[PDB]
Amino acid sequence: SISFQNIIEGTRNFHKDFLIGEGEIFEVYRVEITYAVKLFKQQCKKHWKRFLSELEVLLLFHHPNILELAAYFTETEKFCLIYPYMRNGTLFDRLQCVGDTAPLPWHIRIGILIGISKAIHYLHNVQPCSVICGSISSANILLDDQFQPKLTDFAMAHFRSINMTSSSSKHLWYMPEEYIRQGKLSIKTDVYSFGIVIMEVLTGCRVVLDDPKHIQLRDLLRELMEKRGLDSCLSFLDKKVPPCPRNFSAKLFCLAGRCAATRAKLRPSMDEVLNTLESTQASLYF
Amino acid sequence: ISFQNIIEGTRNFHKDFLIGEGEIFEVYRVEIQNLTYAVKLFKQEQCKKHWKRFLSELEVLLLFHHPNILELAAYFTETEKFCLIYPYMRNGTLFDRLQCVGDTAPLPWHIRIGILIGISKAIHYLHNVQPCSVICGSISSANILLDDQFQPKLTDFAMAHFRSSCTINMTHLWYMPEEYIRQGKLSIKTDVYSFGIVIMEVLTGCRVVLDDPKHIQLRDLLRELMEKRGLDSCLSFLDKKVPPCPRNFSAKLFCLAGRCAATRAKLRPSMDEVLNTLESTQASL
Ligand SMILES: [Hg+2]
Ligand SMILES: [Hg+2]
Ligand SMILES: [Hg+2]
Repeated sequence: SISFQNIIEGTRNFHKDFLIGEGEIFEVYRVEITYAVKLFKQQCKKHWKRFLSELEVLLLFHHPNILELAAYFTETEKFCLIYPYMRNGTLFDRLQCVGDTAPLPWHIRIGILIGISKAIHYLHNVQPCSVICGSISSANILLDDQFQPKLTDFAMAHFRSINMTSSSSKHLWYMPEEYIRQGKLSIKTDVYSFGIVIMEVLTGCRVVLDDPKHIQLRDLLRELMEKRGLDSCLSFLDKKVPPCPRNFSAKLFCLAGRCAATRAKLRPSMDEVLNTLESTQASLYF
Repeated sequence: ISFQNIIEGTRNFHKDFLIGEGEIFEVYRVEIQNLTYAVKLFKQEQCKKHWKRFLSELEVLLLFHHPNILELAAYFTETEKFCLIYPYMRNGTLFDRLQCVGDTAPLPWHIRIGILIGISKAIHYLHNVQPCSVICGSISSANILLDDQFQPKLTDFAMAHFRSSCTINMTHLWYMPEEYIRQGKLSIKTDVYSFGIVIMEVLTGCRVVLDDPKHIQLRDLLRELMEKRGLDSCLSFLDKKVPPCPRNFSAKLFCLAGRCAATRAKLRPSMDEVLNTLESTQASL
């Protein structure tokens, strides 16, 4: 519980110095009472629909693996959303090791890979009408001081039971083919985007590889186990951390490939993604 | 508040506590902590359509406040049951008051125009909110509640839309203009058309559809009176349940209700112009 005047001077009148980042339709600030506030960036036709979907899901749906909405402010012709600040920051920031931080151990990886997996199952089976997260990525997964994950960016979340202009630019590299070439946003578009972030925690590489040709990490691993070999995928395992059992590594490449499939019918559901993902956690420690 | 209070004060949502059943919700009466409230429950029972309307209620009630809009005091998401609770307005809905359902004292004119002004103030507020203009799309004499001091409160924003000149896939429409019915077009001027119906419904005290065998509508009847025999005949349909109002008063409201319910949307006046007319005609009373 806070007031607007606490934020007005707290964010130093939205000072450019007190900014954590500017995303698609927001520009996140840092506030202390510490919090992170998302200020509505003002074509309201589509930007406003997103701000709604964000506040819709957070108020109506709660889960320990979802960044909990603290409060909302609609005052002084300004809309904004306040959030509890995450100490570990973005997943993408920690497994890429920005700021020369410590790499993520394998047990935390499979830990926050299950945590996010548990939430996306919760959302796919909400009672009124199932909701599709849509914009899931290693950039929208935050980690607290205990390194436990939190979802973000429910702006392109849709309820289910179809327009490419409505897309999120940064989330392009996670979208399936039926979403791009056919516009069909399915229930299985989250398991697709989740199979890619499994690849990102197995191989500490970026979403799109920095090679001169600028090829996708999905397509690279898509061709290794398709032609060369399943163990050839293991050549790209993140070397910044000590090794892990070959059965733990194999089961995750086996799963990520089935999740990040072009054809939608052959793509699994989050429950069995979570079943195979918790059993893999035992293969690590044994 | 607490959802445990609601489930008790409604007796597991028993039939004896519902005040009315809307198309997509269920309204119940709940009294907790020496105060009474009106809970409105999602008609759980397709999925996608009814759910979107649910969000329309919650969005505009949390983002936009005005003295002439029924506040949302709490909302609950637990036990898969999604309900909205409202401060119970003890003077019922405008419709029930114009019809004197419980043999209530019929509304005097000064209250009748106070209500018209209050609702026009709220609709003006919504049409000019900063992020995107919101249009109500569900104005009715049954969606206008009256507090203890007979001050109008606007409800039922389930059909509301955010506009930057719009469209609605069409898949009991007595207040909607001919472009919404025939062409699906819905706009800011759609509210003023429905607001004109209310002015007609306030002046006459009649129902929107007259309870006769042929079921002729109100505006269609008043149209005939004003086109054929002019404004002098419209004044014969003033509400006889209350003493006569000044002719200058009643004459300006009929002309106003005529423009507000103009058949073609291009001509209908902006809600700002209406509030100006409603204020200057209260002085004439
Ligand atoms: Hg692979
Ligand atoms: Hg008339
Ligand atoms: Hg007149």
